Amino acid sequence: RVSSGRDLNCVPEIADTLGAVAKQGFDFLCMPVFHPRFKREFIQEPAKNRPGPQTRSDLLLSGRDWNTLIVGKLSPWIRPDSKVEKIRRNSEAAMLQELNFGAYLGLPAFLLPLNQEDNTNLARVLTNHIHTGHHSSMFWMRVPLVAPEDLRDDIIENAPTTHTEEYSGEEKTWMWWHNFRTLCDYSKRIAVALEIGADLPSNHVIDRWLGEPIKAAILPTSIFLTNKKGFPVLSKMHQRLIFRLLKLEVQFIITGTNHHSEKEFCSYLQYLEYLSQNRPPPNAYELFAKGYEDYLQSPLQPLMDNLESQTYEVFEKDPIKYSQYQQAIYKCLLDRVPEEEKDTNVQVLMVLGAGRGPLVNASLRAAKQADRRIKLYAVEKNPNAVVTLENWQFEEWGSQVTVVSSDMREWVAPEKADIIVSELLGSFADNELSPECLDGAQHFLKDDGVSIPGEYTSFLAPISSSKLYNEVRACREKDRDPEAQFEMPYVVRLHNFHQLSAPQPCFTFSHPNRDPMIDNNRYCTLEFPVEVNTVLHGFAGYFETVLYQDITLSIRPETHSPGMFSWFPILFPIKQPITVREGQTICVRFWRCSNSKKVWYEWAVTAPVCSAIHNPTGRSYTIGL
Amino acid sequence: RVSSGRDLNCVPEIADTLGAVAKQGFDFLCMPVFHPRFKREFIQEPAKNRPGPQTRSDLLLSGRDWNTLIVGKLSPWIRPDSKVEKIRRNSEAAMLQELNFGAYLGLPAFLLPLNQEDNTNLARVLTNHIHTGHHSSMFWMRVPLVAPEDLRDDIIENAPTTHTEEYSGEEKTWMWWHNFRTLCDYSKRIAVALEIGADLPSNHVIDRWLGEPIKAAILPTSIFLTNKKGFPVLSKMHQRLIFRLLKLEVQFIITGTNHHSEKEFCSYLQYLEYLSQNRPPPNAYELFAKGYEDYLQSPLQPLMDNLESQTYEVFEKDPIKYSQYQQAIYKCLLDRVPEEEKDTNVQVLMVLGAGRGPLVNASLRAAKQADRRIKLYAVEKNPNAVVTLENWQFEEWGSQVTVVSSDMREWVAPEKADIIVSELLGSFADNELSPECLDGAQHFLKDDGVSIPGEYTSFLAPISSSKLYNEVRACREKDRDPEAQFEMPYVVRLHNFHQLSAPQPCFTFSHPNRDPMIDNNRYCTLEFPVEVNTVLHGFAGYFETVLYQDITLSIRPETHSPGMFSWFPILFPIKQPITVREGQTICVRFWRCSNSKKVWYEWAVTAPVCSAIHNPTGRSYTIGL
Ligand SMILES: O=C(NCc1ccc(F)cc1)[C@@H]1c2ccccc2C(=O)N1Cc1cc2ncccc2[nH]1
Ligand SMILES: O=C(NCc1ccc(F)cc1)[C@@H]1c2ccccc2C(=O)N1Cc1cc2ncccc2[nH]1
Ligand SMILES: CSC[C@H]1O[C@@H](n2cnc3c(N)ncnc32)[C@H](O)[C@@H]1O
Ligand SMILES: CSC[C@H]1O[C@@H](n2cnc3c(N)ncnc32)[C@H](O)[C@@H]1O
Repeated sequence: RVSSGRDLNCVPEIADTLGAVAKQGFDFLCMPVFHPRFKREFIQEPAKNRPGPQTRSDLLLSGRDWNTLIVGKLSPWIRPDSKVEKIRRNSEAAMLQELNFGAYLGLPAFLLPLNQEDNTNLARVLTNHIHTGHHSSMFWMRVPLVAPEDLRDDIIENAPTTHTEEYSGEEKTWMWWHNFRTLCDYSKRIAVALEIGADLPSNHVIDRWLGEPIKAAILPTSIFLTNKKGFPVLSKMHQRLIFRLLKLEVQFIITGTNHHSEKEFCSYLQYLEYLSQNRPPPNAYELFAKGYEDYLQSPLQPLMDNLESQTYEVFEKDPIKYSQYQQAIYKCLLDRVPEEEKDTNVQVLMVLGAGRGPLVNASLRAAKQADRRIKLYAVEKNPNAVVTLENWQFEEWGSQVTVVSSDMREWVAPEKADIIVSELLGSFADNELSPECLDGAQHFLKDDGVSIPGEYTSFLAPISSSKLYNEVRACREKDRDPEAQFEMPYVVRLHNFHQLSAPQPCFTFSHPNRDPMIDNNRYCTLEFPVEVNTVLHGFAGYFETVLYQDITLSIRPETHSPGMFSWFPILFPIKQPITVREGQTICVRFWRCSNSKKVWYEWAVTAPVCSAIHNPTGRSYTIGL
Repeated sequence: RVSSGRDLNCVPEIADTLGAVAKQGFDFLCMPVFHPRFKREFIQEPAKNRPGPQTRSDLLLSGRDWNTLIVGKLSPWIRPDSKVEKIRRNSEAAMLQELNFGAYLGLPAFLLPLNQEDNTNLARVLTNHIHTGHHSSMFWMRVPLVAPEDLRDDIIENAPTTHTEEYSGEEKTWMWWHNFRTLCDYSKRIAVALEIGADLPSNHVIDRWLGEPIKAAILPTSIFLTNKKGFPVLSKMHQRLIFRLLKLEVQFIITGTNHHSEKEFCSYLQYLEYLSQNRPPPNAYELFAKGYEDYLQSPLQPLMDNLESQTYEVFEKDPIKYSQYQQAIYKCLLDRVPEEEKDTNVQVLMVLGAGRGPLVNASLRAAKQADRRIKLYAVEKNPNAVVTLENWQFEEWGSQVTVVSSDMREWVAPEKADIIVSELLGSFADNELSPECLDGAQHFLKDDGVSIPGEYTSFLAPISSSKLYNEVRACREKDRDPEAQFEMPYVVRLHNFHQLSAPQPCFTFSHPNRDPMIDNNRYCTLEFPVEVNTVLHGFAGYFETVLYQDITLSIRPETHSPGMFSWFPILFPIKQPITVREGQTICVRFWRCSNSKKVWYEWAVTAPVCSAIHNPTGRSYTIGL
């Protein structure tokens, strides 16, 4: 169930070593390419002219074995950031040699340590290697939760351990990582191998690593406790961490000797498997969403575009949503028609944007459970969907449903409606121009008429995700602005990220709109209190909607409708990441803009530092009217 | 074994129709989306306001069934290129409607006819649809081998059939296709469904379709003969055509009613299967190459780049090549050392570019079968490969082989060689700078010394491939010249192409070179007699090499070494396709250019029309010294 590897720094026979590792259930082996102690000279004679082979032969394994089962390791003597110029130059040449041999073998990954603050020259050499030749090999930066200096024993008489709470100082290993990857310009080839220590740090120090590209989690054998049976186990503190890591789907590496000598080495792995099986199983959301983690998708535009059959199909596959619509209409019918007027009053319902007719069906179910009379119109502009409606209407519905093939903003209604029902909401509520459409359909609502939904609100929350930032970056395309990808929202199941502050309401719309000169343009300033250090990369967007009274739908995490999986979150990126210190406020500004042809969003960060205004005049992103 | 479909123009029940088609062994079904006779008005009242559903519901099949099993068809009444303005405008609206419904359903393909010369407005509407929304749906242009007017029966009294040999006129259906796809600007979404007739045309008319994107081959039931048993079969003429088509891996569509009424409809398909099984099986080349058909790859540069382990691995997997090297060295040893000097004379061999040591081994085998003494040097610049050599040398070879880790152009030899052996040849012979390397290694050859290979020649041949042209086109990348992809060669297993003329020698090199001021720059003019009409898209490159005397290696099709699969052909594209009439000569000019840092090729067509000079100053492509 869980993908696991073995870290060794001693391999006397490469073929024999693998066999043992494989027999114990491990999937891969982290090991050296050159002997860790085999220090090499490249400048000074005579040692530079050392004869013989420099390492093992590539022939000792199959190409496939190298490609899938071996993870390389930089030699421990290689120190590119040494103060001694000789050691620097030698380590440079050695690092390139080892990396080049890694590429030669076609290794899937290669481990490099981050065990100090200054890794500038290390970064400079790695970046040079990445921009030389072609390879898909990953680089896993071995970085500890807690620096070695900060988890040493307090056994030096004239050098006591820091017994002071240093909030920023305890987060120092993240800053080592942050600086390294910034120097390397967020290479997608560079990821984290997070080394877990005996004493876990404070919670903030761990939360630091949320939204970071963690590919591996190194577990020393030393951190394992022993149970009554006499086999390796972990603390409740470490258990919760592994449970969190299992959600990120990282690969667990075991390092160090067998301290549980009486038992096998598989026992360590068996415990991780034990934890893997013993977790809360995926709900309807997590089961279905499984696969779309941090996958960027363009926001749907049902007005501008005609949605395909299989786009409507997946919408209809959300029974929670339509049961809510059914219940909303059911309640509205009872409120509008009393018991004494049950069979005198026929309510005129109008589904505005009927699609393949999930609402029409719900409107029929609602009227039947309420026991009230209704007259349905099914307005739909998409002519491909109208084919479905009319086939259904002829076969099933009948003359009670009048299928209209038109734009709701154009349609000349032969009758005014008591209720209008619509499903024109996206991930950011008004991102499908629901305001504009329902404003133009407002005229054929009765003066006392109802709209379902009656209200909707969009929410924003600042996020830190070096993964998602790096994902957006990669959406650069030919023949357009080099930074257009940062000035447009994305529908994405947010997974590897950190929500820096609680969501706050951005834009609200009420239907029917009774404010003279109905203006759908908006400008909203939000101040987000941040209680951690972090790197803002964008803003997660959510929404809530009031269908009728107490019947609502929501994708806001704290009020999320349970089971519903129709709407994924939206993401508004920023061009450049922004540093945020603990105590500082992130201040974002959001505009909703429009002309006669388009609607779009602009946005800007104003605190703690200013960003550029994103998407001015909808240059990078517009929503078609 | 063979992928087959069924063409119907009558589907009374879509669910029932599929079942029957599936039961007969067909993989998919070509069928209408709207009723073929259901003509629709879009302008004039009252018929434009026709009520009811316009076609069947998308719900009648599953999303997956639409996506994999159904191929759409344009309605027969739709004529976008009609002379009547009303019919034009109506057919425009109808064509878009049908295409849009195709996309809605998510059909993998959609058939449109090319049954006349002028399909300009048809092309204009299709191109508009392709550049609207997003879809991966293919468009199969139904185009006959022989136009309907040219295979009609000679039964009109006052209108006799053309009994004149019209070379250009018999190729008219290709010109219909050519014009259509040119208007549509070689869209990768547009392909050919080639309709086979009762009477096949002349051979030239068929050869016309070589190098065209044929995705389907439509076979009417009418073209099938009947055997003694009373079951459908084809002529020997059609058999050879199907055998040719099976190499292209097209999908065979059966159209028309069952003329073999007494038998099942599966019999037609069973015959295609019968042919599929009864073909010449793939040789060592075609077996291994299977997968790389028309796949563009960058030419390897072993000098500039250090080749990976698995790149050397695949080279070593060609036993025919090294057996030839073994035999070449074997012969040279016998010529250089007489029988009386068997154990007095030790020949100094030097493998220049030893890799992981396939030649060294061959040199050992050669000396053993010859029974002569040798002293080996193994010069190799790639330090990753030198690791393999030294491990081998310590374990197996010993002190007889002296592994040198150096550039051959730099290495100061402690002894002059009797033989130098090299493997520095690419697909175009000198494309790996074998001349430059062996020139710089020439000094440590004895005055009477031998080089293996002693000579090599490159060959060129003009080709027509709308597939390969369209493939190169797609290699456009960000942040470089928009047409850089056309000014660089590609290693490609040429499959869907047409060789327009016989290969001719381009560049030749001899080693050792004894011409004063050894200049490796070249300029070659080639005139290729073309005996067909066609569209030149580039130049296939091959090579031959003389290892010693009569021992050779070759990838030139007519003298190809049997079994050898180390070198694929090279392709030099041109920016713009060039029309060539039958009888005209294609005149190409090739330069080999260099400075102190780089070597590159430039090329230009001068007849029948001029092209631009490709790759001036190696702007788009250089080979690193
Ligand atoms: O967020 C989304 N769905 C989440 C999802 C869940 C499971 C799965 F397998 C794939 C995707 C869709 C969507 C999908 C793909 C690409 C874009 C989008 C998008 O803007 N959505 C929001 C959305 C749903 C919807 N329903 C009706 C009317 C308007 C609507 N607007
Ligand atoms: O043409 C080529 N090989 C054909 C091939 C066959 C089977 C297969 F599965 C994949 C590829 C290689 C090649 C492969 C890939 C990408 C580029 C090339 C290329 O320039 N080649 C020519 C070549 C072979 C070679 N051997 C030794 C010294 C110099 C050499 N130069
Ligand atoms: C169920 S997703 C929203 C649906 O409403 C439809 N729709 C959106 N805008 C309009 C409009 N202005 N008039 C009619 N239908 C619309 C879309 O085509 C889609 O079927
Ligand atoms: C077998 S592919 C050609 C081999 O020759 C090697 N080679 C190419 N040019 C030189 C050179 N100038 N000196 C030494 N080896 C070379 C390459 O590194 C490769 O291993």
